[PDB]
Order: sequence, then structure tokens, then C-alpha cells
Amino acid sequence: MKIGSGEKLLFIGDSITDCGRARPEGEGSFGALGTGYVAYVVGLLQAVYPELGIRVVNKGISGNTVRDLKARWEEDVIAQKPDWVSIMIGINDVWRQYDLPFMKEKHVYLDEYEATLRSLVLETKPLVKGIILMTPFYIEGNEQDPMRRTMDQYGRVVKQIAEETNSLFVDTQAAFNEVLKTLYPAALAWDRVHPSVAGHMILARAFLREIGFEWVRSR
Amino acid sequence: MKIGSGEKLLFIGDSITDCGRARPEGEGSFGALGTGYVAYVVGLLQAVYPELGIRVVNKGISGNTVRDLKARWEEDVIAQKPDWVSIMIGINDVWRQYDLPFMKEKHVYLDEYEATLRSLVLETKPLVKGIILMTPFYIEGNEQDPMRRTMDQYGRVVKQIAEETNSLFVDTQAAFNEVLKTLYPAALAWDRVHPSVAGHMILARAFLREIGFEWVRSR
Amino acid sequence: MKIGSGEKLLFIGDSITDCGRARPEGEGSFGALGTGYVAYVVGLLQAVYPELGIRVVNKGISGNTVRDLKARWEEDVIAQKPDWVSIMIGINDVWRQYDLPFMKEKHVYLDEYEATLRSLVLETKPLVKGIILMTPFYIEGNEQDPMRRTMDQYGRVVKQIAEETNSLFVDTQAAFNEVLKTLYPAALAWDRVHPSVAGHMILARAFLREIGFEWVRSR
Amino acid sequence: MKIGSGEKLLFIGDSITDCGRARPEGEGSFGALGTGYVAYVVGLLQAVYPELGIRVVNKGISGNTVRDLKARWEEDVIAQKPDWVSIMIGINDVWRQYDLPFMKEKHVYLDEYEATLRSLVLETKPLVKGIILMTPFYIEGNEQDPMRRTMDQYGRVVKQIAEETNSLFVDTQAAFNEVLKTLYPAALAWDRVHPSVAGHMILARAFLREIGFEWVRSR
Amino acid sequence: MKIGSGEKLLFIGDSITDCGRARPEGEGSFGALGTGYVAYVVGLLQAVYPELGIRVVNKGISGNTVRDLKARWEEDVIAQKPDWVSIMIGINDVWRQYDLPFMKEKHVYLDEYEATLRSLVLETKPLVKGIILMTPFYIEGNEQDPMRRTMDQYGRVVKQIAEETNSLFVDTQAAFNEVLKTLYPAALAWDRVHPSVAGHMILARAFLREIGFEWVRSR
Amino acid sequence: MKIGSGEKLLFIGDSITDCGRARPEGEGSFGALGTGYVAYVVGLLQAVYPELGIRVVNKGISGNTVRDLKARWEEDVIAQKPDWVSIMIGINDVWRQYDLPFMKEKHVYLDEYEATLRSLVLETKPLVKGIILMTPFYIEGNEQDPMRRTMDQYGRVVKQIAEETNSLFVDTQAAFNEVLKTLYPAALAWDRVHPSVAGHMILARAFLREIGFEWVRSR
Amino acid sequence: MKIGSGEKLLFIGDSITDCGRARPEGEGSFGALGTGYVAYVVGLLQAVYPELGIRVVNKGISGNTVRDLKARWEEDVIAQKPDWVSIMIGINDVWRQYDLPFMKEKHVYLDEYEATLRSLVLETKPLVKGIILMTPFYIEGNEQDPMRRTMDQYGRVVKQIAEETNSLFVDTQAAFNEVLKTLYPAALAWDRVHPSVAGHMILARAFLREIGFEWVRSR
Amino acid sequence: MKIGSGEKLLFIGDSITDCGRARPEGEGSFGALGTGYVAYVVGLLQAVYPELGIRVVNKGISGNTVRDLKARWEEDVIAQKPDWVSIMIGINDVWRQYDLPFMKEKHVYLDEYEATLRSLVLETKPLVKGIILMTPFYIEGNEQDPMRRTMDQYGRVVKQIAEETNSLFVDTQAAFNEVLKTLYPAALAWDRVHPSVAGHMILARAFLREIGFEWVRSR
Ligand SMILES: [Cl-]
Ligand SMILES: [Cl-]
Ligand SMILES: [Cl-]
Ligand SMILES: [Cl-]
Ligand SMILES: [Cl-]
Ligand SMILES: [Cl-]
Ligand SMILES: [Cl-]
Ligand SMILES: [Cl-]
Ligand SMILES: [Cl-]
Ligand SMILES: [Cl-]
Ligand SMILES: [Cl-]
Ligand SMILES: [Cl-]
Ligand SMILES: [Cl-]
Ligand SMILES: [Cl-]
Ligand SMILES: [Cl-]
Ligand SMILES: [Cl-]
Repeated sequence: MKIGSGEKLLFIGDSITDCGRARPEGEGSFGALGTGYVAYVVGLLQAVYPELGIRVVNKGISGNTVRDLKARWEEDVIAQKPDWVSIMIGINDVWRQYDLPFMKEKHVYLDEYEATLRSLVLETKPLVKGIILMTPFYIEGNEQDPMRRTMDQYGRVVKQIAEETNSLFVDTQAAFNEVLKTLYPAALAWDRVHPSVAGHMILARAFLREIGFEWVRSR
Repeated sequence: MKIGSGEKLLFIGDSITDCGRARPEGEGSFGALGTGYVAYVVGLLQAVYPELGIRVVNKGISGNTVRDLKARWEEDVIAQKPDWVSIMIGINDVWRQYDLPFMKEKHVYLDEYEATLRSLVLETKPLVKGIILMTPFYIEGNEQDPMRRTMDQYGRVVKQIAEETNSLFVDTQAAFNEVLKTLYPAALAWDRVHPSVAGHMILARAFLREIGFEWVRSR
Repeated sequence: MKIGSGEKLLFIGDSITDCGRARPEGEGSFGALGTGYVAYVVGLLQAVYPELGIRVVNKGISGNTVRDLKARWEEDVIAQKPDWVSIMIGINDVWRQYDLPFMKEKHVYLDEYEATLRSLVLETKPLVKGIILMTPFYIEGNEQDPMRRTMDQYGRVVKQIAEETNSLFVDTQAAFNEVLKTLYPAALAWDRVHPSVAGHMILARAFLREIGFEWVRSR
Repeated sequence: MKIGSGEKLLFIGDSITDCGRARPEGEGSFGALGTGYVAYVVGLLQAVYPELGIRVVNKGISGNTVRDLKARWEEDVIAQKPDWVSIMIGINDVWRQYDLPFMKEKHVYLDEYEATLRSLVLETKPLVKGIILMTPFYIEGNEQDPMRRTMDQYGRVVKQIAEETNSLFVDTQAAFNEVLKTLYPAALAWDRVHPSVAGHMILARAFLREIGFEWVRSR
Repeated sequence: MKIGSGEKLLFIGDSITDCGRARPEGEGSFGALGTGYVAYVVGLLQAVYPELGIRVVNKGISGNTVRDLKARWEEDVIAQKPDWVSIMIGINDVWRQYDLPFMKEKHVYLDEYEATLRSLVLETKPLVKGIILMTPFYIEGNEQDPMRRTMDQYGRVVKQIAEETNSLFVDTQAAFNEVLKTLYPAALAWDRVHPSVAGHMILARAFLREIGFEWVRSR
Repeated sequence: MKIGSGEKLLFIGDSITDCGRARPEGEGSFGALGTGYVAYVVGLLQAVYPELGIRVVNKGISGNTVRDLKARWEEDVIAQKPDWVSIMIGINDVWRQYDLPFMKEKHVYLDEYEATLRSLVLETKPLVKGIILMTPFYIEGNEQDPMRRTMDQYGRVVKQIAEETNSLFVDTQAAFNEVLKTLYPAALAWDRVHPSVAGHMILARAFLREIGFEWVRSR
Repeated sequence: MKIGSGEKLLFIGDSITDCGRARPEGEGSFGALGTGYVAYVVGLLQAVYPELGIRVVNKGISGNTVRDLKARWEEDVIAQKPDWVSIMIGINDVWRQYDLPFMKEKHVYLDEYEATLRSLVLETKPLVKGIILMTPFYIEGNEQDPMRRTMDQYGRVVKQIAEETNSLFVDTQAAFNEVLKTLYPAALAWDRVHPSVAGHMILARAFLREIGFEWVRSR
Repeated sequence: MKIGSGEKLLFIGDSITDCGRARPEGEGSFGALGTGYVAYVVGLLQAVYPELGIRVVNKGISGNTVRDLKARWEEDVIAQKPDWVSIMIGINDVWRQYDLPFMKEKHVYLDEYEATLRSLVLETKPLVKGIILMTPFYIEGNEQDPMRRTMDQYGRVVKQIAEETNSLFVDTQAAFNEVLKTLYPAALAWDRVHPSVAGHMILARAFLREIGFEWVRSR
């Protein structure tokens, strides 16, 4: 378990991270974390590692791109003095290109995305114990569907950044891809983005595996 | 125009037809028709052929398969004594196979679909002046996406029942396919099924074209 | 088609233009345009000309007169940098004279209306590709009903302005008048102002015809 | 005053009568009567003739035609054992001909109107102390507007049934016509049917005048 | 009729005047006047004197005493430039003494009430055509019930002020007292203050009589 | 204490008893009892005699007269098998005579009141361990107010049925009369019937005193 | 009775004091006091000592610790110029330690609690007639349950402060403890903090006993 | 994994099972399962064993005891034809003894509990592929708290019915007891029964462990 006793873990991202969390503070055991993967992660950490006393904060905001993250980074991340920061962003940066193809100011293209994401990591890194970069995803098994193919470009950039900055790394697309050998997307998400509890459990599990959670502790 | 003065035109189908129509009656100029293609059809007929005096009833019900249509056919179609019946059914018959793959009782497989749709068309045809069979559709441009491929098969059944029964036929998939040469599905429908006003306009236009509507009357 | 690829078309007016559009921005494919003629225009443009990529903004506000338009023109029109501006105003300028005949400050009489409308057109014209002036209307077929007779005076002023300024011109009253050879007003609008889908389709069609939309493209 | 001490006065009709009255009972001093002319009548009677002890019941139902009155007459009129019955019906009988011209089953044409109203009056008359027939009306000053012209015909039927049955008679059209020499319809009722408090006062005053109310008692 | 053509009549007071009027403006034919005596007055004036074109504004605020009136007098009265001002205040000034007898700051005793009311009249008088002073009231027929006896003291002060300032005068208590020879208070108002439509009609009639309204005009 | 360990105490009456109790059951510690004197009684019993283990059911129904109690007596009283029944009824029996003086069917005059209450008490008495008859009341200190005077008569009937049947008796009027030497009615109840928490405490205290509650147990 | 005629008694605390009181003022006979012990105290004082005319203000705020009280003390206590101040605080100071054991900034430990509480008392004492210190409580009968054991430490500090400052003292825990010889906590409060009416009556009674209330006055 | 491909797993119990599941059906991927352990189980199965194709139905109903389960067993369990039935019941059977100690009909004492649960298990076992008996629980670490001690006894009954019937068994108390070595109950559940997401994760994990789930499959 990478995360130590008494440390503060902060999640940031878009609607997938937000999932109705309390604004602004995003912190608490009784519903403030929202109803998705972040809450599940916290639940599993308290169920299996209750004695760690890890404080968890949810700073997800629905609709955000990486441009949006940068605009609130000082208040929502730096000022919280976290020990660990998890980032999942990119879905909207890409989705806008495809759902509102002529509203170009809503789009964040790959080279802006890469430099902005890198800027967040590099600002943050000297201030925390660690960073977890989670790729964006698209719940679509055809690698050549245009949005899937784009998403994969963004996920490859995240991986490159994590390698270069010695951050932890969660490939969410790879997690979905395993399940998509069996299920058509619509069984997880009608819209291919916002999933069922199952999808959120896919995400929470992928995150926990990368931080060295054990389902039943050797300890 | 195939449809003539004083005739009662009754539309039946699933959510795409329903669009929040008034239940049970589904009839009237002031919101009873719902907010999608059926209303748009009636509006355009009224704007361009006000003198036709067509009465239009919306018997769409969200969620329905053709098995559900059969269960209400007597009270919602035959008892309304329509002159013209327009049917668009099949989306849910297919979609349940993909979004609830393990709840097999909710699926209506091709054998049940064909037999049932066929039976409804045959029973109805001698009772009315005319039938219009509209294909189901899936807003997805890849013919080898599994659900698109299934939907195309269901739509071949509809085409061949229309041909056999000398019913009018509207190929709604082909109408979307044209726009899909330009737009990614998400620009019309996040979930590839329930579209924007533009999608309902694609549907209304396809219907009207098949019934010989003229945008500006030749006269 | 007068409107070119990539251009921004902005509609302004009263409740007939507003129809519940999102405030303040009024822009988007999924409901921000409201539920009336503006949305229908956009729907038909995307259904038939998806590749044009025309951005459309709805700046209608319920209750407005031309005095009101002038008060928000800089923020709601100039600052949007549109390529095309469509204006429909006058209904309230006139209606107040008849529904609140003793609340005179709510009235905008014809000579103020004419000069104010002209001022908007002349301010705007050097900044855009084109202007579309749509007359106000009253859904009443008796030319000598007092409100109808007044409305027609205002529509004649709009026509004169469009001719003088080389704007495009939509005679909405003439569009209604054709339909009113068959229908009593109440079949379109109980209040003779706010119509059914059919009325909105009358308007959308009238607008599209003036910009050279084709229902089925020669192209 | 035609109406005397301890008598039960029952009003029946459509929305103009209903005005949100309590269902099913329609009786009582504290809001059960609704918010229009029936309540205003009861208030004025109470203010000026408190000692009369008149009981008043509102059996108005929004949307009704005379065909609807007949269907509920037994339970809503005869079973209430009133002394005096006031009827105002006909607006919807007419209005449906004009606002839903093609839904002919919703229309109640003059033959059905006369026969039915006549039958109700004849059946009721021997069971009660008195009947008051109030004309329907249309807030429109042009006698040749098609709906006004129809409404005037229906009102001639009412007048002649009242004369034949020696019922009291209230010419509500004539009461509006007087105000319409000054006001355009929209100042009283946007839709020419459901008026402001002023319109309900015109109705209440016309009723009271016919029953011999005095604003200040001669005594 | 004291009130002339084109003049502005403004009502001010407490909840009895307010009756849910629109804030802040309190002016309009379609519900802004609230649902009580003020609206009824306007209704009767439009029904019988439509050609007068009298503008009416409702500045009632629930809970107010005369202290409260003075605090908003410049914005709610002076700044409206009325021709006629009607005042009804005192009910709360008195009621608080009896319902919250130990919350003394809510009480306005008679000598403060008299001087404050006089100050409003004297400030206003040089700016208007006329003032109408309506007494407060308490719907209680025992002159020796403590609250009734107090209320009567306040009404006598209003009468004295009206005489001294040559204002018009409405004795609302005397109007109620006539009806209370027949009805127990609870038939008009459970709380002895907020009445039925009948009570509001008592008030509206009392006001109209003092301004020389005729129910049927000699004119 | 008259009431003993393990006994079921059932309260019945009108709004004063109901106070928003859960329907149909009316039983339980956590809000089912409503928010007035019945709940206050149960709370005080629990605070001071927790060991008594009294079960308490609230069968109050807003609006009821004794005629309504009779109509539900079998299912709401006898079928509950109580040990002790507390009745407080009469307010509405009286109040309808005064607030709806002309709706005579809603009145329950003294002959019906006495006969009915008497019959209920006689039928119930052999089936239970004990009955407590609480007078109705009117929060009004003037014995010659007409409704107070009637209520006092109804309360004499209750007292004399209690004496005859050796039932416990609570004179609720006398409990209010004591406070009314100090407070005007409006300080307890604007409408002289439905009081503040203080009024419900006056009722609860009167009940408890009659059943031999001690505020601090003598032990 | 310690509290004299005309004096102002102010309660402050957490949710147990707040119980939905009106913000900000917290004062009035008709619901502003909330629905718990404070209201009950006022009810009993008005039922038994109506002539005292004691004004009572509720300044409870849900969630508060003693740190929170100190932050609003000047506006919510000093500025009200009370004669008597009752304080009940500590429940949250303790509860947070146990429900959110890793959100340490929400905790108020005993030595901070003691000094802060003392500071409030000492600031206040020269400005009032008297202070009533009510212990916090936990509805749990096992003295060695960790939260109960902590709560008792805080209650002992309150007692010490009251002794040192010559304040009045209410041991709420001792009151509960008597009832907990019979009832399991859940019969009073599922959460062991927020009780039924019974629990609130326990509190109100404990408070009244300490101020020398008599249930039936010797006087 | 004990549970195999294509099998229908039906969960039944009280609120802890229900968690807002869809009624009556309780089945489906998109929210029908509710928001607690049942949904979490289904999500984890889907994330880790998507190919198993397990159908899962939630028949939990808030408030139920085993007496309630028996009353609906035919329609909610047997008629669903499940392969696997998971039962968790007993919380309410116990809790009513403690929170409503005097409403003895609501209690289900150990004799009724054992007999009834036993009978259900015996009747069901020959009709299905397997049964999983989950203990009730109480989030309380003191074995001598009276309700914890009772709950432990009920849980011994469940264990011994499971052993006798060769049913799978989940000791949910033991799973909470482990976390309770660290956390006070209030950190998981204020009321010691309805827990946070962490509590539902403790339950889901205990279930999954008993059915041989692997967090990462050995393969
Ligand atoms: Cl929380
Ligand atoms: Cl999002
Ligand atoms: Cl409609
Ligand atoms: Cl559907
Ligand atoms: Cl949108
Ligand atoms: Cl408008
Ligand atoms: Cl009523
Ligand atoms: Cl109607
Ligand atoms: Cl208005
Ligand atoms: Cl008021
Ligand atoms: Cl309860
Ligand atoms: Cl009642
Ligand atoms: Cl209050
Ligand atoms: Cl709190
Ligand atoms: Cl679902
Ligand atoms: Cl439950």
C-alpha cells in the first residue's frame, strides 16, 4: 500500500470523478464523496485498512477539461495540501470534438492537453508524496471508432507523462478493454462514458491495484 | 400526397414515437403529440397542407418492443379506427440484447420480431386505408458494430414485410447514414438512439418524403 | 443557401424567438435553442446541410419590444461577432397598446419603432455578412381587426427598412395569411400570438425559404 | 330579489364556472367556490344580503360541453336537490369547432346543443324552484368573426329555451359587448374566453342584475 | 365618481391590501393586484367604467404597521406620483398588542399611530388629487372585546384625521358591523382579520361607495 | 396513576387530537403520534414513568364531529382493543354552526351530540378498562360570546355523561379559562381553536392531572 | 421561579437546542422556537406562568461545537441583551472525535472545551442576571462505552465551571441515566443523540426543575 | 466461484438489502438494484467475471422481519425461479424489541425467528441450486450491549440452520467486528445499523469471499 497512515489523498477530474460530490469541500464518510469510483475506493480502504486513517477529498467537476483543471488548480489542489493527487481528465477534451464539432472553443487538442497536463504534474510534484495519473477512457471496443482512436492518443500521452515524471499510472482504457471482450458498451454505458456501478468498480479496482491494495491482506 | 383529405393517421412505436405524448389519447394540436418527429410531421403537414384536415394520433410508448405492440394492438390501433397506420418498432427488441444481455426474456429475437410484425401488418391491412412501415435505426456509421449490424437485419425484415404487403416504407437507417458521413454519432445522440431535434427532423423528413410531401407545392 | 460554411447565425427577438432557450448563452445542439422556430431551423439545417457547420445562437427574450432590443444590443449581438443576424420584433410593441392600453410606457409606437429598428440594422450592417428582418405577425385573418391592422403597419415598416438597407426579408404575416384561408386563429394560437408546433413550422419554413434552403438538394 | 331566504343555488358550466372550485362538492365559504364569478356572486350576496342565508354550490368543470353536462346531470344537479340552477354552457361546444376543426367528435353542433340543453331544462324545471340560463360568450366585438357569429347563434338558442320555459335569462354576450365598445379583447382575455377579474365581475354583475340584486338596498 | 380619467390610484396597507400582489411594482390587469379588495375594486371599475382608464397600483405588504409604512413611503408612494392614495393601516399596530403582548417593539400605540398617520397624510396631500383613509377593522361584534375596543379607538383617530385633512373616509368597521348583526365572525374570518371573498367584497364596496361609484350608471 | 403498567391508551378526537398523526395506525414513539397534546402526554409519561410501558395510539382525525366518530368507531376504537379510551370531540360539532351557519347538514346539534356521545361511551365502557372524557373547548374568555356559550353547553353534556358512566373527566375549558385571565385569545390561537405549543401543553397538563400524574414522583 | 417578570431568557447550543428554530431571530409564540425542548420549556412557562411575560429566544445552530459558539457569541448572545442565558454544548465537540476520527480539525478536545466554555461564561456573567449551564449528554447507559465515557468527562467540566462561576446547573446526563435504567437507547434515539419528544421532555423537565418551576403552583 | 455461468441470484432481506431498489422487479444493471451491498456485489462480479452472465434480482424491503419474508415468499422468491437465494434477515426482528419495547406484536422473538427462517430454508432448498444465509448484524463492539448480545444469538441460529441445510454462510457480524477493533460505531453508522459505503463494502466483501470470488483471478 503506497498510501500511508494519516495522509491526504485528493481526486480530481470530470463527472466520472465528481459523481455528485459535495461542493466545495468534497470530504466526509456519509455521502460527500459522491456515488462513484472515488467513494468506492474510500469504502474499500476503510473496509480493509481502517486503521490507516487516510483522508480523501473529491474535487471532481462535471464537464471539465484539462483547461478547466488548470483554472482551479491553486484553490482546489494546491491549497488543500494533499499528500497524494489522482488526476483523471481528457474525456471531455476529446468528447467535445465529436459531440459539438463546430463549437471549437470547447475542444482541447492533444498538444495543448499534453502540455497542460504536464504543467499540472510538474507544479504539483515537489509538493506531494506522489501523483497518480489515470488515463481517460471511452467504453468502445473498436480501436478504429474515431472517438476511441482519439481517446487512445490521449491515454498514450498520459502514460508518457507518468513515465517521465515518475508518477503512478492507471490505464483505465485497458481495464475496460478486458471487459469489452464480453460486453457490448451499452451494457456498461449507453453513452459510452458514464457507466453503471460495474464501470465505477472497474475504475476503483484499477486504481486500488496500482496503489498496492490487497483484497485480503498478507499483513 | 398519399395521404388525403379527412384521413386519420395513427403513429405507433417506442420512445422515438412517444416523445412525451398525452396518454392514453395521444391526439390534438397543442402538445398531446409529444415533442419529436410525430409532432414535426403534423406541423409541417399543417403548415404546407392546412386544407387536408388530417387527424393524427400518437400511440408511441417508451420502452416498447413489438411484443408490447401486439399486447395493446386491439385497444390502441384497431379500436381507434385509423385510416393510415405508421409503425416504427425494433430499437428495443434489439437494444435489450446488448444492454441487458443476460435478461433474455426482455429480448425479442428475429424469429419473434418477424412473426409478430408480420402478423400485425396482415391483420391491420384489411381494416385501414394504408400502412407505413418505418425501419428501426441505430445512430452508428460502422456497419460492423454488432448492434448496428443487428439493427440492419431487423430493418431488412421490415423492408421485406412492406414489399410483401404493399405497404409504404421508410428506411430511417439510410436517412441517418447520410448524415453520419459528416457527423459522429454523439453529435446527434449520445446514446446512439434518442436524438436531438436534428434527428427528429431527419425522421420527420424521411417520413414526409415517402408520403409524397412537397416543401413548396407544385400547383 | 446564403449561409456559408463555418458562419455564426444569431437570432434575436421576443418570446416567439426565445421559446425557453438557455440564458445567457443560447447555444448548443441538445436543448439550449429552445423549443420553437429557431430550434427547428437548426434541426433542418443539420438534417439537410450537416457539413456546413453553422453555429446558431438564440438571443430571444420573452416580453421584449424593440426598445428592449436596443438596450441589450451591444452585449447580446455586437459582442457575439455573428456573421448573420435575424431580427423578429414588434409583436409586444403593438400588443401592449391593446392588452394594457392605459400603461402607456409599455407601448412602442410606430415612429419610435421604425427609427429604433433602423438604428439596430445600421449599427450592425458593417459588422456582418448579412441581416434577416422578419416581420412581426398577428394570427388573425381580418385585416381590419384593430391589432391586425396595426401589426400590418409595423410589418410594412420592416419591409421598407429591409429594402433600404439591402437586408433579407421574411414576411411572416403573409405566411400566416395563407394558412388562415383555411384555419380559424384558435387552431394555431388561442391568443393569436403564441402558436403550436405548426405555427413555429410556418415561421421556420418562411425563414429557410428566404435563405435559399432546399428541402432536397440539387447539390 | 328572485332568490329568497334559505334557498340552495347551484351553478353548473365549464371553466368559466369551475375557476378551480373544490371537487366533488363545490360548496363552502372559504375557497371551495373557486376564484371567479360564482365566488364573486356569493361574496356580494353575503356582503349585501347576509341575512338571506343562501347556500351556493359550484359544479363547474373545465372543458365541459353540454354533452358532458348531460352525462353528470343526475349526480351533480338532480341529486344535490337545488332550489335554483344556473347554467352557462356552450363556449366549448363552439370553441372545439374552431380550435380542433378536424376532431369532429369533440364538436357539439347546434342540433345536439339545442336538444340536449332543452332536455336538461325541461327535466329540471319541475324539480326546483327556478332556473337561470346564462348565454355562453366570446370576447370579440366583431359580429362577423366566425366564432363570435356561431356563439351568438348558440346564445339565441339559450334565450329562446329560457323564454319557452319561463326561466331567468342572462345575456352575457351583451354585457361584454358594452365593454368591448372601449376595450380590445386582449385587455380582458388574451384567448377571448378566460378573462381577468374584470371579466368575472362583468359576469357576476350580469347575473346579479337579472336576479334583482340591489347594490344599496332600497329599504 | 371622484376619480378621473387617466389618473393613478395607489393602495397601501397591510396583508388585507397586499393579498399576494406582485412585488415590487404591484400593477397590471392579469393578477399583479392580488386576490382581494384591491383587485375587486379594479374589476368593478373596469366592468362599469372601462373608459376611465384608471391606473391602479397595489403597495400592500403583509405584516406592516404604520411604522412600516413610514419607512417605505418615499419609494412606495411618493416616487410613484399617484393622483389618489388610499391607506388602510392599524390592524397589526393593534393585533401585536394582543397576540405578542410581551414583544413590545412590535406594538404601535395610539399616540404614535395618530402622529405617524397624520405625517403621511400631510406629506402626501400637496402632491395628490386626493387621499382616501380607510379605517382598520376587527371582525368582532362585541364592542367590549378588548381588541375590538382598541381597534375602534384607532378607527376614531382615522376619522378625526380624515376630517381635519379633508381626506375621503371609509369606515370599514361600520361596514362589517352591519354584517355582524347576522353572521358570527368565524363565518367571515376564523382569525377575525383575514376574511373570505365576502369580506373583501364588503371592503371593496365600502371603498367604491365613498368614491361615488354607481353600480348602474345614471350616465 | 390511574393508568397502569402494560395498558394501551387510545386517544380519539378531531384536529386537536390528530395534529398530523400517522394514518391509519397512529402508533409509535418517533412521530406517529403527531405534534400536539397526545405526543406531549406520551413524552411526559415516558420521561417520568418510563417503566410503565404504556402503549399509546392516536386516532384523531382533523375535521371530525361526533357523527364522524360513530362512523369509524368499530374499526378505530373497538378493533384496536384498547384499555383506556380518551375522547375529545365537540369543537367541530359547534364550530360548523357558526362558520357555515347555512350548511345545516354539517352541524351536529345538542340532541345528536348527546345521544351519539352517550351511545359511544355506553357501548365502549364494558369493553375496556377505563374512559376519559375531555370537554371540547373554545379559546375565548367571554362566556357570552355565542360560540363560547354553546361550547360550554356541549361541555356540560360531556361532564354529565362522564358522571353517569363513572368515566374520568377533563375540563379543558376550565384549563384555558385560567390562562385567559392573563392572555387575550390571539396569543394562544388566532382562530380560537388551534393553539400554540403552550395550548397543547395546557391540554396535556389537564389530562395528566386528571390521571394522577406527578411531575416529581413522591416515592 | 428564578426567572422574573419581563425578563429575556436566551438558549444557545447545537441541534438539540436548534430543533428547526427560525433564523436568525429565533423568537415568537407560533413556531419560531423550533420543535424541541426550548419550545416545550416556553409552552410550560406560558401554561403555568402566563403572567410572567418572559421573552424567550432560541439561538441553537445544528452542528456547533463550543468553538462555533465563541465565533458567534457577540452577535447571537451579547447583542441580544438577555437577562438569562442557557448553554448546552459539547455533544459535537465529542461526537466528531468518534464519527470522523481522522478529520481532526472538527474535534474540540477537553482542555480547549473547558477554557472556551469558561471564557463564554466569564464574558457573559457581568451582563446578565444569571447563567444556566446544561451538560451535554449521550443516550447510552454503559459508562465505559468510549463516547459515553468521554461525554461524562465533558459534563464534569461543565459542573466544575458552574460551581466556580455560581451558575445554575442542569445535569442532563443524570436525567437520561434514570430513564436508561428501563429503556435501551434506541427507544429514545437511534443515534444516541437526537431523541424523541420524550427525550426533549426529559431535557425540558430537567431545565425547569433547576429554575424552580412548579407543575402546580403553591402560589 | 460457487456461482456459475448463466445462474439467477436473488437477494432478500430488509433495508440493508433494499437500499432503494426498484419495486416490484428489483432487476437490472442501471439502478434497479439499489445503492448498497447488492449493487456492489453485482458490480464487482461484472468487473471481474463479466463472462459469467449472472442475473441478479434484489427483493429487499425496508422494515421487514422474517415474518414479513414468509408473507411474500411465494411471489418474491419461489415465483422468480432463482438458482441461488441469499437471505439476510433479523435486524428488525431484534431492533423492534429495543426501540419499540412495548409494541410486542412488532417483535419477532427467537422461537418465531428460528421456526420461520428454518421453514423458509427447508422449503426453498429443493427448488434452487443453492442458498446463502447471511447473519444479521449490529454495529456495536461490546458483546454485552443488550442488543448486540441478542443479535449474536439470532446470528447463531442462522449459522446452525446453514450447517444443517448445507447452505453457504456469511458471518456479517464477524466482518464488522474486525473493523470495530479500530473504529467506533458512529464512524460507520450513527444508528448502528444503516452504514456508509464502507459498511456496504464490508458486507459485499464478506459475501464475495464466501462465494469464492477472487479480486485478481488466478488463471
Ligand atoms: Cl459526508
Ligand atoms: Cl464530465
Ligand atoms: Cl393538445
Ligand atoms: Cl424506447
Ligand atoms: Cl444544449
Ligand atoms: Cl413575448
Ligand atoms: Cl370552503
Ligand atoms: Cl372550459
Ligand atoms: Cl398582471
Ligand atoms: Cl398583515
Ligand atoms: Cl413513529
Ligand atoms: Cl378539526
Ligand atoms: Cl413564531
Ligand atoms: Cl448538532
Ligand atoms: Cl436498472
Ligand atoms: Cl430495515
